[PDB]
Amino acid sequence: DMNITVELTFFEPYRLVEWFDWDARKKSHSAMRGQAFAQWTWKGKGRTAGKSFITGTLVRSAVIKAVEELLSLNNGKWEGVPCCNGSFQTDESKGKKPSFLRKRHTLQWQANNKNICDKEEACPFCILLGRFDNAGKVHERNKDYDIHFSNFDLDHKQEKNDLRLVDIASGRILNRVDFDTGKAKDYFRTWEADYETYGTYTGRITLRNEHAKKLLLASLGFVDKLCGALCRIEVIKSEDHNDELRKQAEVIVEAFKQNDKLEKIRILADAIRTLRLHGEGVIEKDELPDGKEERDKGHHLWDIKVQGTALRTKLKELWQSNKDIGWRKFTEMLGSNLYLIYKKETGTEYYSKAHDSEGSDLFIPVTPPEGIETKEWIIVGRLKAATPFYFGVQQPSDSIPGKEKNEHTSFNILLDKENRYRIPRSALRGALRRDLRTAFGSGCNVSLGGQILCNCKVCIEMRRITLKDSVSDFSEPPEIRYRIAKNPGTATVEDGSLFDIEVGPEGLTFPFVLRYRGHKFPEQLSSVIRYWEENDGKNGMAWLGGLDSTGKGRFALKDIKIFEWDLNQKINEYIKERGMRGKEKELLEMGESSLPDGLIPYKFFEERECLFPYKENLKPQWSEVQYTIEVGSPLLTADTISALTEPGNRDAIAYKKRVYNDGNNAIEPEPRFAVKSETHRGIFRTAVGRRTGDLGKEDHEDCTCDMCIIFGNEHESSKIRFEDLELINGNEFEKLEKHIDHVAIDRFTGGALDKAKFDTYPLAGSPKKPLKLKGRFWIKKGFSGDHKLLITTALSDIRDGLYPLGSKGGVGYGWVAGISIDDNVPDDFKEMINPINNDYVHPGHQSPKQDHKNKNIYYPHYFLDSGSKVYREKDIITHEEFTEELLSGKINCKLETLTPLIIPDTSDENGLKLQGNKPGHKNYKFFNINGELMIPGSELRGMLRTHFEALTKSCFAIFGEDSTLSWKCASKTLGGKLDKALHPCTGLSDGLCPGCHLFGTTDYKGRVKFGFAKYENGPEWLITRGNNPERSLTLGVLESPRPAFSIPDDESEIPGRKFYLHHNGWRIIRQKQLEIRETVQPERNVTTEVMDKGNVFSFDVRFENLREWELGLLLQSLDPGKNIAHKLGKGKPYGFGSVKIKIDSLHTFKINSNNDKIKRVPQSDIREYINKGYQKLIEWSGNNSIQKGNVLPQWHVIPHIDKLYKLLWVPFLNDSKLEPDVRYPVLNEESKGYIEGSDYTYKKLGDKDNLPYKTRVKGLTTPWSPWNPFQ
RNA sequence: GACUUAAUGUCACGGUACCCAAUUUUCUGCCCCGG
Ligand SMILES: [Zn+2]
Ligand SMILES: [Zn+2]
Ligand SMILES: [Zn+2]
Ligand SMILES: [Zn+2]
Repeated sequence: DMNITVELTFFEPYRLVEWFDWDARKKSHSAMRGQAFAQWTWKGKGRTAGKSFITGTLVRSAVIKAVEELLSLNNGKWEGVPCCNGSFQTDESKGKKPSFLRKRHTLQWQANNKNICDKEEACPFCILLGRFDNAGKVHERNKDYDIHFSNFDLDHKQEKNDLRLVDIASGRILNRVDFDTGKAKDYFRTWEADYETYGTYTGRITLRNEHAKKLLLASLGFVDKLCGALCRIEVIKSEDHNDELRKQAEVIVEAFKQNDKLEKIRILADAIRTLRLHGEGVIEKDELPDGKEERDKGHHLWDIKVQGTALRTKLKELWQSNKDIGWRKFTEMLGSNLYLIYKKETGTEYYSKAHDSEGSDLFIPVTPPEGIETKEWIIVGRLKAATPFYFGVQQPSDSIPGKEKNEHTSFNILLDKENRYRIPRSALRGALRRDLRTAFGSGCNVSLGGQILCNCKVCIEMRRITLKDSVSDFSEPPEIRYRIAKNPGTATVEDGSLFDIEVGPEGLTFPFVLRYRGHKFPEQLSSVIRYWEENDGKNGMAWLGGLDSTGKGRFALKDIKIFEWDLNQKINEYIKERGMRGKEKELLEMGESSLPDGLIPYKFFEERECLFPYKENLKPQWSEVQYTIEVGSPLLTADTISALTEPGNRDAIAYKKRVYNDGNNAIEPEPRFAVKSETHRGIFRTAVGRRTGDLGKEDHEDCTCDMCIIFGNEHESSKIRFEDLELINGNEFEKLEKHIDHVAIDRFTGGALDKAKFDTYPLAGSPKKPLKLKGRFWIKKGFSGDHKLLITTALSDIRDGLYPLGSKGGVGYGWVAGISIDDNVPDDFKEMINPINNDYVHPGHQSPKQDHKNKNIYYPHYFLDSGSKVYREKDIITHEEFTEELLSGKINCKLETLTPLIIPDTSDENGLKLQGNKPGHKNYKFFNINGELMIPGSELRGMLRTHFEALTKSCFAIFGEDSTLSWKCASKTLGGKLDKALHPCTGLSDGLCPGCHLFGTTDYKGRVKFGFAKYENGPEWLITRGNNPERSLTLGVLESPRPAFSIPDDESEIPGRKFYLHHNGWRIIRQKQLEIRETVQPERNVTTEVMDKGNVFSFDVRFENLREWELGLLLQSLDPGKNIAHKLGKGKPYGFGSVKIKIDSLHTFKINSNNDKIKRVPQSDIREYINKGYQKLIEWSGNNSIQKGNVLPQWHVIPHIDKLYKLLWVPFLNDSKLEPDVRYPVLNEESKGYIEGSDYTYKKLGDKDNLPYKTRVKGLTTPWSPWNPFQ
């Protein structure tokens, strides 16, 4: 008649449910599913606090199962006393049914006890069950119980007032995933409780018989699992912060709304979250980025005024008032509040069905054979992340335990209470179920409402496997990864399509415990373990987690050890050592001499090459394709959040990662550069969908097209999985990142647009030192020949260079030069992977042709005036497919310098090292990446775009409107002086001009791409004798262009575009270098290196989906004939920078045809293309008087082409005697270098006495007209 | 103690928060007349 005080300790997070009695339980679903959990009852009016307990019937059922298993292991005999096989049935007519009904099978044995159990003398099993006693099924009192299990209360160490549910539990949503489609069918909710603080329960067991006492104390140690967690049973003797931060976030959102800058709030939200990865000093020591050289606007977003103050000072005064909650929680709370306010402003469940019907109430005895041996195996090891991982969870403030009742774009990761990463038990068990079903070949879909247990092989083996949840030793914050969408018609982004996820680092380690109780170790479980384990040669293939299409959640199994318990002979040592539950960490570090007795190492573990479920069902499941991209251009994959946080006022930086190391225990100090898996997943998807023509469909629900079979949709998972492209040779570079700055040039003034300068920081890729990125993807088994051909054609299209990586690909960034494929790829993928002259001589102007003694003086820039008519096409050519009637290919071109050329590297303003003395003197070098002279692609693109726009009467694409003239003030601004048709194109509703249709706009991608030019041949470095380097001429003064000379009254609107003349005026700069370096201030001059005439550069132009006349006009704009050339670079009024482009080759491909080939496009078809372009220009003019035939075209029959080609005429080309004199005037008769009695000042060309304003505009409009003796 | 179980019968270690979506489109580091 003695009592036993028992203590129950958990080692995993257990499950919690609400308490109802018996009938309110049947009214509910979550309570009926939630039996055999830990119950929770409320306390007091209002549902905030209560207490948790575990009922005595649950502990009774666990002990009864343990007694039955222990008596089955010893054939119905414990410590030499025999016992019968109990009773587990109740007749319905005599008494009621016992409130819980068994569906599982009960173990039996042969009764060899030689008696029959009655009230007087009973076996130990019948005493422990409670058959022959009083108080059955209707409770009266605690006495007349032979064995009594009391309730188990939470042994709260700090039980002072109450326990809140949000302090013990945390809600979570589980899932059910179909095997074939990979999509969810239904979901349900649970409550998981903490075990480190609230995991000890205490209770009392009362007994009135000692024959039961020996077996009961033996069987309390064999209970291994209760309420969803591994257990051990022993016998002993800040809402105010959220409210204040919510009101402050409302103030921030309204202040952004008043400036009409609401869309930035989303950006700002994640920026604050990224601030958890740096210290608090980035707010305390004002290390946030500032803007460029403009005091007015300040920064792009950190200087938006909120209640009269900037955002950085508001952040400082908010952090100064919430110092107690820590830095990380402060940043997360502010970011989550801003995201929820933005989402508010912008704007199924299945539990196991009831069985109250006929059904079945059966009894299934199973008696195992006598000579069997039952053993228990334990596998211990570590799990190491090979990729980033993601374990999804619901949003906080949507999963709060007490209250449960527009899709989100932000997603979070699963963490513990101490902010540690967590592989839950359910995810590991689901992945083990999936791989075991693949290993067996056949299994069932899981049925929930069941009266008979499933008899498939997977469900047989999964009822003997016990796992354990894992947590790491890492607490550092996650990273945020971003994804967008792309409109396939315009090749731009779609608004409202941005979303982000939270990922953890690669290299992290987690513990791993598995237990299996049975008669023999299965072949299929060992095959799955060997499929998960990594060795030399083989990599791991454990796909846990939930973003596997992007390659997130590939783990490996390191350091496996398998131990074995013999339960038929050493059951007492198992009972004593409690199965090493909770001490599995010590098994990995124990030697073989310190093991407990009864646990031996298991040496008959099957090797990889002898397992038969391996090599037939698991290894051919996924096939690997590894490759190496060789990129010979600057590569820029933008970050857009790191640029807002790291100090150094950069605009676009490259993408980085964080990799955890395991030799030491911290993250690696230097980060790794990579191209994300999402980016080249989208590259492959667009590359397949353009050739098959499936991107044009507007809907993809209930589809079965090719890109929905390979890449999946909303109803099936993908058969192709991508990984990142990491840089492998970024250590043989010096200064891997390179600073490149660009600007926009106004078309009327010829100078830079005010505040349009931007800068990029791409990685230094050169054609003689290229970047090498290593990548890999996985293909599922079951692919046909056509789908393999589609993927291989996409790989060959990446290799040929149609899809550049990253941003700014139209100006030459991220051009793939090659692809190499290693020897481990299967043989099908390896075997499927493996003069022009224009001859058009323009008759030049007769005024610098009839003089021929060089006495005239001309003006160095003139203006072109095509009047008002622009043609805006409303049917835009789309990027969705490769159309059959259109053209696509590449042009290889060469560039030759007729005059010296200056292309500066404007990063360093002291690169020739001359500012030690003469401080404030800008001096530059030539443009180079890694010591190789290059010309950027943006310069060539802007030159050709200005020529194409002036040829075809296009709009002014880059134009300054806010500036106002003043001579006396003025009337409306110089944006209002322009005609309405010449304004820049905005939107696709009103159409597009020819220049904006070919080269692009903000809402439509261009169809031409210009590459970087490389130097290859000829001399270099025009040498001057007396100079501090032998290179590096010192230039003159290059002052800002003044538009008041061309509009000299309130009338007389804008005189068109501005072009410069070709002359050898650099000779007089080269001669008087001593006159230049003395007597002009060094803050006004620029010193820079020059290249001589005769150097050859080479570059490529790439185009897709062009009509015939567009390619004709492009080939005409590249090489417009003899005696016509272009202007490029610095110092164009002084004569520097005349280039001539020769077309070396033209290739055109047609990939909608039978075979994808590359032609050579002979001379006859090129002449036909230029002729078609000329006929299109005549049709746009309207003059039908010019006949149609096979005559070589005379472009000077159109007036504006004649003016344009007079402006670009090179007179000194064919070794003729003439070279004109081109120079600006010199203010007054005393200024600098006046020439006696020439009268070439601005004092005489300025007033309305020597020439009125009309003839001045007349002289600035007509090309090459002499200005000395004025005519 | 009660709050808070019923007792000859609890496979909820009977269920992967899973699935689809390229941070990108456009822009020549350029340039002479007065205060
Ligand atoms: Zn008995
Ligand atoms: Zn099954
Ligand atoms: Zn489809
Ligand atoms: Zn336009």
